Order: sequence, then structure tokens, then C-alpha cells
Amino acid sequence: TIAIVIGTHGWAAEQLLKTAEMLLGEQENVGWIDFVPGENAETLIEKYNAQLAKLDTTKGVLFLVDTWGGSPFNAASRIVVDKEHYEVIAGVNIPMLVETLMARDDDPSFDELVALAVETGREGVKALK
Amino acid sequence: TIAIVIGTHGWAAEQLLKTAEMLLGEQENVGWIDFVPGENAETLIEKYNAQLAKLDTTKGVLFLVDTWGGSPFNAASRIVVDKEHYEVIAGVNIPMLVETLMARDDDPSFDELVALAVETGREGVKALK
Repeated sequence: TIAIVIGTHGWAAEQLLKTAEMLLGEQENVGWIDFVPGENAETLIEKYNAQLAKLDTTKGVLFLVDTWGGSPFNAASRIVVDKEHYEVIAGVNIPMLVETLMARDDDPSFDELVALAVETGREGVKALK
Repeated sequence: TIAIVIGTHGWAAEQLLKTAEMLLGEQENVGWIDFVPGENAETLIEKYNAQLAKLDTTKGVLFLVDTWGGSPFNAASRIVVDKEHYEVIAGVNIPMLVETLMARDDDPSFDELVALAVETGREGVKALK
């Protein structure tokens, strides 16, 4: 399947994945990194690369990060720059993760998965009242 | 300020808060709960109530939860039902948390804060390419 790597400031990426797996069962072909004060984008690029080495990236790689413009985002941006089937999507949330992981198994095309992740992430933000 | 309570399946709520505080500094008047397999909505209602007892809820309470329809959402829904200035917003993400926590200090009205949280949460989901 298409590889997914989750990155956030701090230690939330591992928990967002755990939450998803609580809903969907354990997932394959998913990696994550943490970002600690003192580290820079170059440290993060290495962390992302070490995770990618363990993933099947033949169909592509989708980096799901916390916010636009942070270090996790900046480092991921440097990796996907001239790579086909590599994308970075900011604002990762549970609806995005769950929908994306579910669709991934039905072997969608890369563009299809990227579009679904953005759409479900946004539609997942909704107030009760 | 307006109280914020974060709830997700699993143990991600505490980390989303930690991530936010890594960006903004430690926050006051914020609570969180976890949801473990075996627990039901009634357990969660008690957990939310115990957190609220420690918060200043005079200006209102905003429950930020992971997904629409899950237990964390269902329990929060039962609490806000006929309460003024109580709202539940699903799809919590870092952009929503950061913008919401920042605005909260400028003492916005409840409706203003709810609207900002939904708008920033959605606008925060964005693809690079």
C-alpha cells in the first residue's frame, strides 16, 4: 500500500496512530517521528529517512503533519520536493487518519488518496450545535 | 477564560495538549480525558465531570474531540445538551488547538470562539503540492 508517515512537534504522532489502531486494528506500512526542542529540520530529515527505509514506498508516500510551516512540515517538504507520488498534508486529525487508512486498502491511486485525505480531514471538523 | 476539555479514544488528548504547549507555553484552564477499551459513555461522563470540577466554566466550555459519533463525542454531547455556552467540536487538530488557545486570551465571546475553532481547524488541512 501507499506509505504513510506521521510527524508532529512533541510526541503526539505515535498516539494519533495508536488511536487510529484502536478504531481500525493494527496498521502496516505506517511510520512516525517525534520532534524534541533542540532538534532542527536536518535532524528530522534523518528521522524521516530512517522511517522510510522500513516502509514500502513503491506506490508513494504521504506525510501527515500537524501544522503548516512547522519543523515537521518543513523537513517533510524538503523530502517530497522533486519526488513523484510524495506529498505533505498539514492539519492531521483522526477523521483524516481513519478515512485515509481505510481507503488505502482498496488500492486507490496516489491523487485519489491525497484528495480523500484533505476532504475527510476538513469535513471531519464539525460542531454539534 | 473559556474552558477547553480535550477527549479522544486512547491516550492522544494529553499529547495534543503537550504539543500545543510546546508551541504556546503551558496552558491554564484546559482539561483532558482518555478512553480505554471496556469503558462506556457513562464512564466518560464521569471523567469529563471530574475534569470540569477543576475548571473555570463561568464563561463556557468547549469540548474538542477526535471524531463525530465516537464515545468521547457521545458522552460530551450528553453534557452540553441543555447548557448555555457549552459546545462539542469534532476533528480536533493542532491548527484548531493553537488558534483557539491563542484567541481565548483576548476574551472573545463564546460564539466567536466556536466559529474560530471550526474555521481554523478546517483551514489548517492543506496539501503542499
